[PDB]
Amino acid sequence: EQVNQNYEGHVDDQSIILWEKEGEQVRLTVSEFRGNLYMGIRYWLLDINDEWFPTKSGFSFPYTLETTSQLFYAFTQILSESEVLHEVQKRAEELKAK
Amino acid sequence: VDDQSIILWEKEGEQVRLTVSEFRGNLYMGIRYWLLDINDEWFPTKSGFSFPYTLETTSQLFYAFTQILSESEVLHEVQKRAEELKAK
Repeated sequence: EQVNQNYEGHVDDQSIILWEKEGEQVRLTVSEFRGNLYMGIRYWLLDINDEWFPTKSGFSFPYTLETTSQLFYAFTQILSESEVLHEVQKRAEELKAK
Repeated sequence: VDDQSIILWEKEGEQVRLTVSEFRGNLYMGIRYWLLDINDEWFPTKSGFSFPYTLETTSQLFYAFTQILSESEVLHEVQKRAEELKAK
């Protein structure tokens, strides 16, 4: 149960693109390290041939029922208070197929 | 004003916070590791990410997060626990 300040020693089990900034790319990542799962953002970087290379840069924290349930709660709460949750969920289901 | 800060995870001297903050009359959402300095002042480390708080960015994140939970086969269980957290 800990926060990681990089991805040294981690192996990805899932990776989903979020977005990019001049060829630094942000992927939502589930990784395994030291017997435990973590969720976070791993950075992929462009080479000069315009291919994406996974790096060891990013951060993560534990991926458990507790942390995932707290994030789902906190994130949907912030969206509700902003009064946009329904539109965000519709757009997210759109993003699925996509 | 529209600021939010909710703790996602913590131990003594460490927290991961989900935040919305107002910068240049514009709103940004982030998930970020915060630490204590030698004076027990909280500071936001570089171990985090921040993005414009917009429909496009939040929807992307909601979709991706929901996919990972589905692949892990725990979406329903998380949904149920999050509902329970609403009460408390």
